[PDB]
Amino acid sequence: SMSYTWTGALITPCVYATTSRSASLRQKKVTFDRLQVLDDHYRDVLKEMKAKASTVKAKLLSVEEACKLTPPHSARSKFGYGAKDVRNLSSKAVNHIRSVWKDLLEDTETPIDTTIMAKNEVFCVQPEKGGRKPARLIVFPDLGVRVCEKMALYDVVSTLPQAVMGSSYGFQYSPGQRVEFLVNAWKAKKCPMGFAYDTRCFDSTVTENDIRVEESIYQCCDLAPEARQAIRSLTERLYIGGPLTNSKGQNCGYRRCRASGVLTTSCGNTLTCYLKAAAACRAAKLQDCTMLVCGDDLVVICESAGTQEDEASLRAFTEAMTRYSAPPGDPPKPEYDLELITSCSSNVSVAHDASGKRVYYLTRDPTTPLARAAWETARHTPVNSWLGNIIMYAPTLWARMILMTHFFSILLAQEQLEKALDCQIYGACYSIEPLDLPQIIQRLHGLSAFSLHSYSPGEINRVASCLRKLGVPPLRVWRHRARSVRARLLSQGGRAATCGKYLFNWAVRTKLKLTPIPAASQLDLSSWFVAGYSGGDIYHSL
Ligand SMILES: O=C(O)/C=C/c1ccc(NC(=O)C2(NC(=O)c3ccc4c(C5CCCCC5)c5n(c4c3)CC(=O)Nc3ccccc3-5)CCCC2)cc1
Ligand SMILES: O=C(O)c1cccc(OCc2ccc(Cl)cc2)c1N1Cc2ccccc2C1=O
Repeated sequence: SMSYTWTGALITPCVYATTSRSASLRQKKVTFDRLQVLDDHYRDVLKEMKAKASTVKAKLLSVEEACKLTPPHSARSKFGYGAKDVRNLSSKAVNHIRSVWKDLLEDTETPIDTTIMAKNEVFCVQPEKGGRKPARLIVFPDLGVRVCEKMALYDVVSTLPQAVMGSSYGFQYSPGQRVEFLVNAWKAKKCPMGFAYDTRCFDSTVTENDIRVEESIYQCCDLAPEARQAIRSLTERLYIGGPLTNSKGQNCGYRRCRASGVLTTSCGNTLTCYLKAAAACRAAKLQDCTMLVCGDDLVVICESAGTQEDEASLRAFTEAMTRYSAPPGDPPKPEYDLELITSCSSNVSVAHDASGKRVYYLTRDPTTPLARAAWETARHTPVNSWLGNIIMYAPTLWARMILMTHFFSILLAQEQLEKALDCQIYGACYSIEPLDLPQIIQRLHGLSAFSLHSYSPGEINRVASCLRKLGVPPLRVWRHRARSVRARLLSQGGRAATCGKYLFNWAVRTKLKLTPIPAASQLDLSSWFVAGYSGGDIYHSL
């Protein structure tokens, strides 16, 4: 069937920001019929996955627990209440949620309505490698339905992926754990070869059968009867497909593929990508595979069979993925250096700690992080990508020297060091106080994140070239600015002094011997690197 059907009604509104004006261009790309052919490899992997899902015991969340996971600025319900009413457990909000839950238990077939919208994302004007990328489309059900999804499936999507995929489940890893996983996988092979596999419009390639197969995996959990019925009804009425309504309440058409804004998007995508890829690995006869899956993002590390054999095994892997309805965007290329693999937009790099000991860390091209941070300094945004980049890329040269320096100077000037800010980590929203950044960084990357040096010539040149292209002052200016930011922070004592001492130790003439932060141990990061929730409408306050 057609991934989408369009009435022609417009997807109306809610260096450059992506808008609803480019929606037509995205719609054309994501609209196609799917041809899927399953085989024995696919069926074998599925049974193996279900056998692992069978160990999971999932709990039904109470209305109250589901309400607390709702972001304060989550889209308002069309039934007369908003995210604040949900969080406060208001009568109107709660009564409506209960009527939605009751309807899921009673009605097993009627499709549930969804809103289609163009996402507003910031990208950098690259007139060299073509032009502007069209807006991604977000498809999501009403607030009432989203709270019900949490009651039925929050525990499932949070526990089942790890139980099924084990060490292959990418969302269980902090940045420090992810780099360690990739390094260990690479070092475990006699002659390693790795590749990233990019699926063209993954959500659109997800068939109705894939969504049912995905439910068959959920159904292996020990579940409460109402949770079991809610999952059965949500699959049939929402996950497999449904009608699309624009922001003006006009009918846009229909969807028979993955909705990007449902609780199960990340879990469903990860399970589907893993299933198809593990089966394709067997079809291609790739030897001693290690996979790392994050939604539609896949990395494979295996034993090289020779350069021509590897090129042949990758074409075979691609042919199998195509049969499973997961054709590629760019065709995959074998890599023989771990650093040359880009996965989840990141690459492994090496640096040294204070004692000259080798330290692996993940980095990326800083153009998009810098452009987005420039947009965020210019104007207010719901999520602060600068903060998530400081958190995730804390050991990088660019995040330490530019992002930490710039934003700490703004926070000092505005006296907003104590003001909690929202940021996204693996699709979940976190309200974070910037004064807590040293404790966060020590926990995710280790104490050495504050003492890294001997950055590679390639990394230094990529950062330096980027600054020049974007009209950002050179590294020497940042060192000078960080010294002043640091001095002001030190003079304040408490957490502010800790930010100064730890975050800006790279800036000083004579580096201080840094000791572990005592408050870092008592920091509750239990919900941080457990699962992915892209489009899942999840919130946590640290
Ligand atoms: O010795 C040498 O050879 C050169 C010396 C030199 C060169 C330029 C300066 N610039 C400045 O002082 C000013 N801008 C900045 O001091 C500045 C700071 C951050 C900037 C950022 C981002 C960096 C990441 C955090 C958010 C802010 C961007 N741009 C920045 C400029 C340049 C800019 O204007 N916009 C963009 C656009 C896209 C991406 C980045 C930028 C402030 C007043 C006058 C302009 C200072 C010294
Ligand atoms: O962007 C996403 O939603 C996303 C999706 C899949 C896998 C990811 O991380 C996988 C990874 C883990 C650690 C590192 Cl150092 C890089 C990549 C994602 N990341 C990347 C990111 C960078 C900065 C702020 C937040 C996020 C975030 O959530």
